Amino acid sequence: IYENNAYLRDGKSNLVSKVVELHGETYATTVKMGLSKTPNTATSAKVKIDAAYLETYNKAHNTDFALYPQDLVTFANEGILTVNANTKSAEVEMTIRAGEGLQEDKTYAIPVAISDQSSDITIKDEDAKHCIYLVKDMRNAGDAYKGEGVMQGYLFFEVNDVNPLNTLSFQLENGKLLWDVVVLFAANINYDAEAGRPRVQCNPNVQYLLDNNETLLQPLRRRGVKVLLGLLGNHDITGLAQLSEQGAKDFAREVAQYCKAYNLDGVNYDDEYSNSPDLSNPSLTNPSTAAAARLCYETKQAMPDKLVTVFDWGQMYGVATVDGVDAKEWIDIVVANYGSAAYPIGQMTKKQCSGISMEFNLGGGGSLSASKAQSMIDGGYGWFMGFAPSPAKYGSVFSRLQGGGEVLYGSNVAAPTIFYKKNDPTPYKYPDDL
Repeated sequence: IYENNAYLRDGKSNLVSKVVELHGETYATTVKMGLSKTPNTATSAKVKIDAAYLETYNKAHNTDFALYPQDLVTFANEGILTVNANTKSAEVEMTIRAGEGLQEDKTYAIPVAISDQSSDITIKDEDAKHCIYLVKDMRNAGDAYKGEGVMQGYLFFEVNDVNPLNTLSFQLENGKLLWDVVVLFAANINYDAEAGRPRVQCNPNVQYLLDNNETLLQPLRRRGVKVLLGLLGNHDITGLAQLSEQGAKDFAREVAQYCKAYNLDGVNYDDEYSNSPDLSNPSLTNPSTAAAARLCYETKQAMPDKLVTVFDWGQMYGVATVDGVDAKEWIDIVVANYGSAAYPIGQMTKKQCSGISMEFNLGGGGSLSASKAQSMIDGGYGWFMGFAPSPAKYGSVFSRLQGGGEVLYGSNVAAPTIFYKKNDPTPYKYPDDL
């Protein structure tokens, strides 16, 4: 009864690891110490930046984040945590100021530690002792940023056929880009017989985009769009919901390597098209939501600064804890089947969920109308999803985007004037050049 365990997390998000995107000169939050038992009148603690922990953290995650300039990070009240006995917690305000001279497209780290805690508090390990902020300066990349807390767009391109530069065809009347996140659908998981293990396998269209990311993908990222690699099953014994713990660790490492090598922003996992596993292979296991959750968790551990997202399909979603860590920490966005809204699990919120999914090629899932936009706002949803737009179908696609933008952003989606052909960086005139 006397063991009062403490741990640290970001107070606004309740995450122990929080990615912060700076769109202005300051970002304000709290650091919160949570307690497992009611404190007494003498309970006390402070927080401090723990620069030495960054080496330990980078080693644990095989990352290379630089330390955010400590002069830009300030705590109220000398970092002393104000204890709230009634809520088993203690908090202090922290402000992150945007700085000059720090390198573009680079994630910096603020490791924060509990310090000088009273002896009635137990800190089990170095994980509980710390939380971490992963900071990216986005001040120049605001075209996709439509405001703090607005609903955001999540778009899949079938890159076998359609150039993802067509993201730029979708703007509000004020020029803001509609689609905050785009997915290159899809690289595959497949069995490598010579290696006896699953691997990422890219068809020539996916591979061409990755090889040419500087001309066909990075222009999107310059304007604030997050570009994710889609992963999908592909008709062999391997699958995203049937890797063993070891297989998931190995596959997560490969996914993170792809996102680093090609300067991408994360992954979408879609459990479809796999066949039954060979249960004799140590990299595989019985297909299950538990195996899918393991892969998501291990992927987040390998790229904590990047998005781990799932299509709620097959066995990809539903288990809410891995190794004692809640899904809030390792599912950033979940999108659901056409005609449904996604739902949160664990301690996730609806801000991590799609409120609509629109199949732009086949027609299902409804429209982002004014009424639907307001319904999703009322429900607290964070995302609207679209799948497989193409210039040849822009008439239908944009008809399904009428009205919603005024509700979500105060600016309706504009008629398209530009489109891109497959593998071609040239902006063509829509519709004249079709």
